[PDB]
Amino acid sequence: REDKVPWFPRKVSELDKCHHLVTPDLDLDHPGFSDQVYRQRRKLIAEIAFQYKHGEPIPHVEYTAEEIATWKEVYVTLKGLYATHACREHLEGFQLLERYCGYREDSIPQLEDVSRFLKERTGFQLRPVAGLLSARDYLASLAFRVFQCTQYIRHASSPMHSPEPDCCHELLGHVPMLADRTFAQFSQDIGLASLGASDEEIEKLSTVYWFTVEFGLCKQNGELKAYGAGLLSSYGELLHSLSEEPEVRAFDPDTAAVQPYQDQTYQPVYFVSESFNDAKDKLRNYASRIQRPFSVKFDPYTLAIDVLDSPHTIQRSLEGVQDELHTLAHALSAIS
Amino acid sequence: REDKVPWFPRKVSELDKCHHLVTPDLDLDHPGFSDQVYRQRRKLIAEIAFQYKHGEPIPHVEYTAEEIATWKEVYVTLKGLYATHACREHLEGFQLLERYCGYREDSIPQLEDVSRFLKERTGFQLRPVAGLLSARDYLASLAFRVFQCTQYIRHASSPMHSPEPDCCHELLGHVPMLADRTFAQFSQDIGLASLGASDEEIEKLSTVYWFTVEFGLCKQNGELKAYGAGLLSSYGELLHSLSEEPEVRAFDPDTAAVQPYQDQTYQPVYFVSESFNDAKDKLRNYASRIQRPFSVKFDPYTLAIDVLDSPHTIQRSLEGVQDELHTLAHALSAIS
Amino acid sequence: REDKVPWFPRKVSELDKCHHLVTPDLDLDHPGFSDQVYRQRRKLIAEIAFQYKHGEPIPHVEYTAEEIATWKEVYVTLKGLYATHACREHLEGFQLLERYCGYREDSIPQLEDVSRFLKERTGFQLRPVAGLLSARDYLASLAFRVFQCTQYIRHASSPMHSPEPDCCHELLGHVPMLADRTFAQFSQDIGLASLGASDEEIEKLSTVYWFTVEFGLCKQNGELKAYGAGLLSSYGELLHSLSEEPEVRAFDPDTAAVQPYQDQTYQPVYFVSESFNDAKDKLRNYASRIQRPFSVKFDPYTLAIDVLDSPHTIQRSLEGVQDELHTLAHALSAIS
Amino acid sequence: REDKVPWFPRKVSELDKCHHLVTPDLDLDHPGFSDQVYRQRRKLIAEIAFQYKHGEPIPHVEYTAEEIATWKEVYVTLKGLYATHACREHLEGFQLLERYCGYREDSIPQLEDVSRFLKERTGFQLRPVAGLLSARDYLASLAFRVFQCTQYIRHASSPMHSPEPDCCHELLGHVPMLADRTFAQFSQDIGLASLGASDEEIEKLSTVYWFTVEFGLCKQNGELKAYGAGLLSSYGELLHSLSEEPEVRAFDPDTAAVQPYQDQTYQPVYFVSESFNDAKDKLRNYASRIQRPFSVKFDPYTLAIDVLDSPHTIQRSLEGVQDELHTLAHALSAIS
Ligand SMILES: C[C@H](O)[C@H](O)C1=Nc2c(nc(N)[nH]c2=O)NC1
Ligand SMILES: C[C@H](O)[C@H](O)C1=Nc2c(nc(N)[nH]c2=O)NC1
Ligand SMILES: C[C@H](O)[C@H](O)C1=Nc2c(nc(N)[nH]c2=O)NC1
Ligand SMILES: C[C@H](O)[C@H](O)C1=Nc2c(nc(N)[nH]c2=O)NC1
Ligand SMILES: [Cl-]
Ligand SMILES: [Cl-]
Ligand SMILES: [Cl-]
Ligand SMILES: [Cl-]
Ligand SMILES: [Fe+3]
Ligand SMILES: [Fe+3]
Ligand SMILES: [Fe+3]
Ligand SMILES: [Fe+3]
Repeated sequence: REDKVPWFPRKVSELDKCHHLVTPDLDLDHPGFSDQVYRQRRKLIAEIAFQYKHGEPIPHVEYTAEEIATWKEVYVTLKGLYATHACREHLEGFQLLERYCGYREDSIPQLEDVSRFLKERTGFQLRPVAGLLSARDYLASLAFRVFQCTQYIRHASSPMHSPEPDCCHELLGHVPMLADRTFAQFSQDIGLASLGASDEEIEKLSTVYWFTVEFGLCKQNGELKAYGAGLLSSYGELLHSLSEEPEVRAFDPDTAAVQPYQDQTYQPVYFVSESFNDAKDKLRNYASRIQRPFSVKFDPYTLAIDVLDSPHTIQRSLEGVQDELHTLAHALSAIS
Repeated sequence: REDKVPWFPRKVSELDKCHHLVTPDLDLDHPGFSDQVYRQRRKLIAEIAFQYKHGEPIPHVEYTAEEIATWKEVYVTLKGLYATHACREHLEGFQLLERYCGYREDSIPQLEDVSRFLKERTGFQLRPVAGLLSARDYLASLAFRVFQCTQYIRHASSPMHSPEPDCCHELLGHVPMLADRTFAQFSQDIGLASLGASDEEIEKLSTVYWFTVEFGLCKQNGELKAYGAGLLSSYGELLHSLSEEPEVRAFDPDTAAVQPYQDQTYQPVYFVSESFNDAKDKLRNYASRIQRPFSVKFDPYTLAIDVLDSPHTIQRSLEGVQDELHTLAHALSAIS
Repeated sequence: REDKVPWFPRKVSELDKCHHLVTPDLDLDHPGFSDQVYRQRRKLIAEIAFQYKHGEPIPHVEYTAEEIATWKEVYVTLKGLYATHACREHLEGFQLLERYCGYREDSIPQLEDVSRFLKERTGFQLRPVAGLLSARDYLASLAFRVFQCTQYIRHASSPMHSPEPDCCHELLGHVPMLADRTFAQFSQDIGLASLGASDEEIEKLSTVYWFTVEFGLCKQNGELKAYGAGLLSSYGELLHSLSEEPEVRAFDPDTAAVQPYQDQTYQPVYFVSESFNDAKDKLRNYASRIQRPFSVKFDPYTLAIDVLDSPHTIQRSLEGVQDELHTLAHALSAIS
Repeated sequence: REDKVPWFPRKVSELDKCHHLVTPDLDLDHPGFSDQVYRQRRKLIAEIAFQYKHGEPIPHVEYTAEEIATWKEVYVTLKGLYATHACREHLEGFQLLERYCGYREDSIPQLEDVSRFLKERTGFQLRPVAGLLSARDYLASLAFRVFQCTQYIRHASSPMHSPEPDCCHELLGHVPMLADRTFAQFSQDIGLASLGASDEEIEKLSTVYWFTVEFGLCKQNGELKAYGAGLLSSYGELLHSLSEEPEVRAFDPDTAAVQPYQDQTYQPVYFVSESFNDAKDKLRNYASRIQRPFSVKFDPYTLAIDVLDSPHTIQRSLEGVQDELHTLAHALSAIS
């Protein structure tokens, strides 16, 4: 998109430039395309995204009673499928969100309280987004453990179906899995691999993401469970994903990277990973075979990207690893 | 101070409880002890500390022209000794503060702009503090790479001498070395080692800190240089520390831990470390011999402290280390 | 077989006690069961095994012209299938054996020259064995990178078929793959995992070995190839293993561990591993789920087994690993 | 000595070429220079060295009663100083040699039984040597954990003083410390660093060796103790090294590398290391600053030297390290 190696952010601060790329207003088919009070609600909300700068608390939004209404429905009815259809990671994270983030049916949660919660749990943070970002910019944000998150609710007339990602989909579909350590790392890895990759590689990556983060399945105690946000936020797709109707293939980064897909109707094919550690390993062997004359490694202390393109930059990181192994050597003597 | 193992913070968020412990108002000897306009200035300022909660931008302070005056003097005259008396780390960091943090003689820098700068450089952040904290609480903050920092200027009548640490001492004496990677880790290590240690161990640790962070010397290209904040912020002590008057001993954590010291007059003894990597190694072998039935390791993604007190918690950290070694294996193939 | 945790060797020297367990003389069906000159040849040969002590050069055997004859046939005719049916590891190793170990059609190679060759190539060594050892003792030897190897040739009347493993099967079927680094480690891992395991676990392990080391298949450039010794030493089984007749399943340690099998007729099922690094990882996750209150790690400097059953023994090994990471840190600066 | 980078052995097998470089027959001053029966004894013995090939058991030597006599004296009288003058490592190793290697006053031990013992204890082995090798060849042998060892006894007329290293000096002065893990690694490190170094670097290295392996002192429980072989095998030097007569300096690889020394009279200067781990670290930082465009790492499975001169060869070693960290991760779960 940019050069031989497209420009990519190296400082979390630079995500402020990877937002300049969106797409607004509704289509004919949309639930409130012909509601002017709602179109006003959206512009007001998007505006919080357009004004947001890395590092500021995320502006609260005062939700109207009907907005809270649309929320109460999406919530209650998905709540009912989770115990049977959701992966253990999602139940664990949804319970913590309830215990410390006021997740409940009569109140929409505020992004800043959720971001705070993710930060202390996995280091992930939210950034308010106006709606659908470029593939490269979205994945680039995942690289800093930053989730581009929508703040506006879907139109109240069709609470059970929402084309575009809304806060219901973000808060009930994505956020909970992001509270799990292994999943959080899997997500960042996808963004880490995307950094400065060709538009084609970005495309393959978006697709791996689609078939995992958005619509992935996993097996636990030999039962099949959803973990994809697009499934955890859709009453109908959730039932169908565990049914006998679609085909389910072993998750393999290369097969998934080229599996085509559409987005209006339910998925006819899904990929099951055996465990997140397993899909994480498979995904890294995959970005490994990615043509690149360097590699990147996240610096969690500075929220920066270190480019490893020489013996020296690799040695510098190695030192950090050697410090850590020292600390573990000491913990072994302390515990006897 | 607390129990068999005194309570210690495990979440950066908990530093909000390790502040409840201070000491205010001036003494007879102090430069503006008998200035009521100044005593008002201080109470107003301290108040920003007392109100501060982890995570909020640090309130700017509008400095009066005379305050900026006291600053212009401390600044200009120490500026003049740095090229000859300061360690390379301090010159490098002071230059970056000037290039990106508006360090200059006619304006006092604001804590929030400095904290932002440290965060992107080494992961350190500032927390406004009302003035002298307990040893345990101060070292406990260093554990999360949080520097408890004073916001008020010293009384304008004696700009060249300041008993208590003031913003001049913090911003010109400490901050610059904190922009260096190895020093930043050395500092956090001292706080990391202090966590849940006996009051006696805290005492030994405070002393190691005194003889290093506050008044340490190091050798570079076979010349002796200051890096201690108490030296980098004191015109007179700086000259004397490199003179033929005091005695300088090799830095050794055990000897320093029990070297007595006073604080009204210049130091008669200082310890020289060979390199910060060397003093860092010496200091970790030292907290290693510290009686403790566990060990701690910082989680930079969550700003938390992981207690390593069992094979399982050690294995969990090891996994993070194994992830990293994987990334480095990949960077080696990418660069051929 | 022994106690709560059966006795296992901890020093390579102790393999001298894990030989006391065999099985001699032929059956009706065997090619020279009714040849008394041959039965004499075997007893003489076995005797070299029965007398062998760890560390002595392996006694040469002067092969008779007919023995060399039986060899010339097995050789030449398998030689003809290797280019098309063998894995790259086997071609590479067979070429090195030819270039430095006098592998040729008119001379049977001597164990001591082969052991010497393996020692400098992968650290593996041969030990002369009288014929079929207990599962535990054979796998226990693999733990020290010691291959229990037969010295006697199969009866000259049926050169194309040999029930028991003979030197043709050992030297042409096993040895070559043992010259490959990854395979050598895979083999030792199986023995490492067997150490002090229950008889049932030994049974599962023998079976994993059967379906890999003895009859495994792998895929390379999307073609299927043999690497199992039982295949590389059998003209007929080799053709059939790559045919459309048997079924080939993905290699999975758990499935293979319980796949039944017979040994008189060709295999109806085989498992394909994707790469030896992949099967090696799969096999270690497998011995990981093995019930054991310790773990073992090989000490290559002393040819001993270190039992890791406490924080301290794990810390001791960690130190060796930390030494190595230091050496690699240095090689990074040296190469710039 | 050889080229831009002098040839160096990469396979233990190649030490057979690093022996072609010696120096025989006695001087006027020597205890039996004018004894023709003894000069015959030596030539016979040297001959075992000249004929020796890597890997063969070392030929036993049948010691004459007077030879055993000279031995009984050197032995008994040094035995008497060890409890008070020797480092703990030497006492521990001398006790093991007595318990398993028949070290006693009335019998000279045979090299092959000692080599066997060292091999199972630290991986070190002995190689019979005819007497004083070139610096590069001797250090090059230490790189493979091979100690070039003399087999002939010193002339019976002066049992208390021996110019050249004899088997008394080798077996009582060196061997015991080589049974200690840390010391064994320190010794190999010196040889590892010598590989392909300039003649000048070899010279500095020989000197570090002199002041450590041959005449080093260490401190234990705040007492000073000998560990240098030249001290552990000399009644007189041993007493003097711990006396108030010579000067003792902190061990520092750079200072020692250029400290001059003579060999006829006792040492006027010695260097004390704090612990072998400490001197080992100091020595590696030292070979680190050694001008070299690669680094070497020992392969214990093959007794070879891996040259790390590219990202790829470093990655290959890293993999071995990553395998090990995996094994330790597993031992942590097994022990809970
Ligand atoms: C939150 C909102 O969906 C966000 O703007 C975007 N999401 C996604 C995206 N692209 C992909 N592939 N997947 C997403 O979830 N583009 C941007
Ligand atoms: C910034 C201000 O000096 C801060 O409150 C404190 N500093 C220090 C302290 N204690 C020690 N030992 N050293 C300090 O620099 N107590 C608290
Ligand atoms: C070399 C000879 O085949 C050797 O005695 C043995 N081989 C094997 C064995 N057991 C198994 N499972 N696999 C072998 O290859 N028992 C002992
Ligand atoms: C064992 C005998 O002393 C051996 O031949 C050699 N020893 C030594 C040597 N060179 C040094 N520097 N140190 C030794 O101990 N040259 C060869
Ligand atoms: Cl998992
Ligand atoms: Cl440094
Ligand atoms: Cl492979
Ligand atoms: Cl030690
Ligand atoms: Fe989504
Ligand atoms: Fe200070
Ligand atoms: Fe076999
Ligand atoms: Fe010597």
